[PDB]
Amino acid sequence: DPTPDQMEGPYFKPDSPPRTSLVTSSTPGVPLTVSGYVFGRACKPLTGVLLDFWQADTGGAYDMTGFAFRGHQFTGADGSFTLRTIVPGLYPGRTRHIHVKAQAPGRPVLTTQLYFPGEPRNTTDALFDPALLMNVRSAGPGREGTFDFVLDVA
Ligand SMILES: [Cl-]
Ligand SMILES: [Fe+3]
Repeated sequence: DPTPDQMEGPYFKPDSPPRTSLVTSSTPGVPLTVSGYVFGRACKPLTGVLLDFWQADTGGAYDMTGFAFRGHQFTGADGSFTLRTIVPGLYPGRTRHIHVKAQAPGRPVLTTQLYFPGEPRNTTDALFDPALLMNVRSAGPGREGTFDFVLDVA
């Protein structure tokens, strides 16, 4: 079933730098890598799909002046994507989430959000959707997330 679309929210910024790492070795926060595939119709892993991510910092704050915690990549030849970041903090009124825009070559933009398992605000945030839940395990110093996007596209 194709990845549901959700609100952009207040804090998107166009023209994000191309980067698969949103942090450095001095960024505050609990380490988090989100990786997975983008599939199209009929389980075809999709190549060259744009993935533009953005999230709050460890304290729950979005960077409107710069491009902190903003960065986009393109899925590899085998369909995989990889995002190195830290766990975002709770912005007031929202459950923990990371935003993403996904765009297959020449198709319209999918704007959506990824959620974390076992967040208490999942009971109360109306935007929370199980289809958008990442799988998260505790690898090493920080946490590893996985999610597959499914795009209605051949
Ligand atoms: Cl949950
Ligand atoms: Fe947000």
